[PDB]
Amino acid sequence: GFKQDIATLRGDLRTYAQDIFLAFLNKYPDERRYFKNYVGKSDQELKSMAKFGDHTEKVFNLMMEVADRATDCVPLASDANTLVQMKQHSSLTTGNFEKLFVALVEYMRASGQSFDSQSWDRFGKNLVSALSSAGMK
Amino acid sequence: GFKQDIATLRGDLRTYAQDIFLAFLNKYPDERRYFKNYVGKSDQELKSMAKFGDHTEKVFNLMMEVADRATDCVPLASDANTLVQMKQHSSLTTGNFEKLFVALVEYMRASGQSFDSQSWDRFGKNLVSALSSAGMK
Ligand code: HEM
Ligand code: HEM
Repeated sequence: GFKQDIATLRGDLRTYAQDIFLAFLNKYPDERRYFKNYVGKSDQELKSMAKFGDHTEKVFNLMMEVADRATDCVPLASDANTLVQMKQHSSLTTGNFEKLFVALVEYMRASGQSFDSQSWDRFGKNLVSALSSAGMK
Repeated sequence: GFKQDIATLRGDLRTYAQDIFLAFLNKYPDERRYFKNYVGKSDQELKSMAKFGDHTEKVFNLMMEVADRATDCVPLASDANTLVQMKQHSSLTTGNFEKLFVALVEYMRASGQSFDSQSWDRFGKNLVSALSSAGMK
């Protein structure tokens, strides 16, 4: 279930984080504009750039902490507030987060593995609700 | 405290994992015999290897999960059993684990960050006890 999926992802967090983040950019290529240093770089080039593996791992670490603090896939409002208030997220809207979760769920469904994809979709939906409540447009 | 420290480490895991693992190898250089291609290299050479940082991160990803699943610094027996049964750990004894935790605690005490080093000492001793209860020599 969802708690085991947090353990699966955490066990190899850097690999999964890079794979899901690239699935997100490759499904929604216009999102790459937010990461000016990733423009024009192949997947293997990105994995040679310190900030790429460090960015993706730190993003997914925080995602897993939010996921683990949730109850029945409902995240804490304080965690949504952290995400809205980050200076790096100041220009984003909830649709940017929707796209990330659509890509994450698609990745899990296409994976060899028994992720609880439905729970990740519901977690993403509940997180988007919380982001909106916390002020994200 | 210990639970916070798990979050601190996870928030910069590749850096901390490498630094702690290097502290272990430098304190106990003959432990390199269990690994491949580490001898004859300085810290910066190790960090630039293809597999070194990734290995440390997989180790620390799992270590942090074992810490997080613990209650009062007591690991789950099932986590000890997994560590004993891993083929990669087939030749180890509990003394190898004790040395890793001695180096980890020394690193935390010497760091500028406010770790609960005594709880990590206790966790390591409890992990050694659980590894022995699970059959490691
Ligand atoms: C639940 C979802 C998300 C989480 C947990 C998250 C978390 C983070 C974290 C922890 C950082 C800082 C990493 C560091 O210390 O280097 C960061 C930076 C950033 N985030 Fe997010 N993020 C999320 C979603 C998004 C989305 C959907 C976008 C845009 C489409 C985005 C755009 C950015 C940008 C542009 C940065 C700064 C990149 C840089 O400094 O190079 N984030 N995010
Ligand atoms: C709680 C402490 C430890 C944890 C959490 C841990 C975890 C791991 C993990 C996750 C792997 C890799 C599994 C894989 O992806 O293939 C691994 C491999 C390995 N571990 Fe440990 N380990 C610990 C302690 C130790 C100690 C103390 C030693 C020896 C001094 C050691 C020796 C090895 C070796 C030799 C490998 C195989 C490396 C390779 O072939 O690339 N481990 N460990």
